Amino acid sequence: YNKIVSHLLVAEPEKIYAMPDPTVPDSDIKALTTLCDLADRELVVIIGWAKHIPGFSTLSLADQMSLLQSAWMEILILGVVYRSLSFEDELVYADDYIMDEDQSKLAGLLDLNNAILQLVKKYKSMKLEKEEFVTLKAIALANSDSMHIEDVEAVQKLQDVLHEALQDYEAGQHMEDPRRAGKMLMTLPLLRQTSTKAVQHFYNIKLEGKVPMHKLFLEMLEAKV
Amino acid sequence: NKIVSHLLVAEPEKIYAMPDPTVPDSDIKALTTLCDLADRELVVIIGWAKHIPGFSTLSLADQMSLLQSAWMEILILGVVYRSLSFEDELVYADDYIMDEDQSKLAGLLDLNNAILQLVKKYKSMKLEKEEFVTLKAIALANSDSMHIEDVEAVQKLQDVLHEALQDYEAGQHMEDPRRAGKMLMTLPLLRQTSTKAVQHFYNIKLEGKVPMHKLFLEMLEAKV
Ligand SMILES: [Ca+2]
Repeated sequence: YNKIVSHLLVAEPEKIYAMPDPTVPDSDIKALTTLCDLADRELVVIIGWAKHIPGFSTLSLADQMSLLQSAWMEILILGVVYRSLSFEDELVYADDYIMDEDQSKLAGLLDLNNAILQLVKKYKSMKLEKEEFVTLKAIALANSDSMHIEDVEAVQKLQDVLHEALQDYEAGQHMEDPRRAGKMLMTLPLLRQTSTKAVQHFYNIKLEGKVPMHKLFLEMLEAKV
Repeated sequence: NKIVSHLLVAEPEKIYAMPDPTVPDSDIKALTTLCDLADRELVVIIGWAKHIPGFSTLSLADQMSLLQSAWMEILILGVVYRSLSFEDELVYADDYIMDEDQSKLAGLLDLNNAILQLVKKYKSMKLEKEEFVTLKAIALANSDSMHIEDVEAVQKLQDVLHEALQDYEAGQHMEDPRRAGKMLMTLPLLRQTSTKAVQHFYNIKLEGKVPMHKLFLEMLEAKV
């Protein structure tokens, strides 16, 4: 058993709830408000969670923030994706907020959510394990490709450390497939693609001004766009 | 490695931007020149894809779906590779090298800085042509199109190309057991910058100031 994987499992945050307003009737704006409020709260949890990634808090505060400002949506989406693995054509944003095709349509998110489901579909083929999820989440952060990084060697060392952990996991638990680690890494492009679509989508919603969004969420949107 | 070899042999001939000397140096000349170049690059890429082992065994539908998804990645990766031995300059073609000031003029600073971000990373790694051509092929196979019919055959093509990279790195780069993975980890940035370029050139289409050829426009519609 790999030490870094094990830490990451222990570091895995607690379940968060969307908690939509029952007094407010089902609309396209309720959904988007609900989702943005949820993302805002996830963010706080991700920022805290990143500190437990071995080597991360040893980076400069500037670099820590640069990686988080680049990778947060990837991490958010990867969480949604993992929660949705044992479901069919449905996205578990939270245990109390599962959206199907009709609900995605209403919310104006069919294109985004279909892309997230593309990601789910691929991980279901591979039978993604929780050990691999958490490690990929950490790699996504370390490999976020921020333009504003100061200590490039320290960030690359963090990438190597987390990459090695994945290689060691797959070498030990998945001998039947010598290329599984690579297969996992090859899902990261789609993760990035759908993160970017989600950021641009939720930024357009900001500009339309119909949906209230909290300070932190708006701050992390500005940074990426 | 047989696959790597097949891909080196398959590498296309160099293509030229050939800007118009009678037309004075403007933001529009540059963009026109680059769109013309891209158009002609595409023809080349479409022909090149046929020489990737397994590719033309796919349905014509799926062949087109991958190409419609990956073409800009392949285009950019070519620019990136040509630019490795340069500093802060993008060799779009041997007769069309753009520096920071030219990028700024053309309205491409953000896009081109992201491409240079890609160059910067492959310079660190001392990217070899063997790796470039394989990654080009992997990018196509791993293009993540919505519209794929024969999923298993596409995955098999990913596996075959991935295996070639893994074998190459296992033989040539034993000093680094994670080089293949490092190479794979460059693909998200390639994807990111592909998408920026697509959205950027689509906006130029909408502005209607720059003439664009039929094929280029067709491949932009598909992605956006
Ligand atoms: Ca050739």
